[PDB]
Amino acid sequence: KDFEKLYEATTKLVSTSLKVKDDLKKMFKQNGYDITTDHYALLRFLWEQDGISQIDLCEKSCKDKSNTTRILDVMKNKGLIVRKVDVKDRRKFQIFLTDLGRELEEPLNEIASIYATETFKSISDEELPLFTDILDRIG
Amino acid sequence: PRGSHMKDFEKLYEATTKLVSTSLKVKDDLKKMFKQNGYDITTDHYALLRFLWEQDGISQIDLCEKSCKDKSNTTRILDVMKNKGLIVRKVDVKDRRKFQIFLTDLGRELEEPLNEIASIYATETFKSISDEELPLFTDILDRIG
Repeated sequence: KDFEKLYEATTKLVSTSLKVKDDLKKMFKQNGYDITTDHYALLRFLWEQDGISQIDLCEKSCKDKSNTTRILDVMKNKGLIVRKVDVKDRRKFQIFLTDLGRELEEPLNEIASIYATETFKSISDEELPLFTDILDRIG
Repeated sequence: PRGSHMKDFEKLYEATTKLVSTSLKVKDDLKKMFKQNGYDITTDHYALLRFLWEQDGISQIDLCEKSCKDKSNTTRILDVMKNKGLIVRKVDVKDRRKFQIFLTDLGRELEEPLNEIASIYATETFKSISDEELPLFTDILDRIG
């Protein structure tokens, strides 16, 4: 656990994360879906609870407010969500799925399943919580 | 794609997220490290320099293959790195259609200082992770993909 190993580990961490994101996106595109991993993650939230507010979505987003909002504009222009001035406010938005947004649940979850299973096939079920808990304790 | 022992998709998605969120938090935590501490540098600058201190005069093709990732950025940073006085291009003497990357006089002197910073930052980052866990982490990450 001297510097060399920690530097390695930091760098596999960051490169494995980049590869995974990128591979999943390639898979979406190969299948005709021109979306990113970020788009898939935000959709996941809304399939759980539609009409999430914008501010909550940024909270949830693993990302920061300006990036998440930018990502959401793109999703809006691809026809996946709409924005609405809130029933009880001004300046405050609720994000809603369009029909296109809902339609995509089954298919995009299917593709990500296929990706996940192949990507984690050398890993045992019981290693996941280890991996995860180590990830939790970094930083 | 199938097998008799399938894992739960929700669990794989959570691990995948945890992986990404943790990559991001780690890059953010460290992006400050050098500039915030007296050295006008960035991460990516630093990670390339590591390769250069290991092997000064490496080929701009060997680099891109250790760096793994894309050339235009690999190249753009290299340009900025060249702007700052961090590296230069000499044209490979094996023949052209081939470049060789060399450290500036700065880039050689920057090794000790930046390594010190990075190392104290790596020590913080991994301070709640034990010695046995580190190669476990590492092996798991190797197997992913």
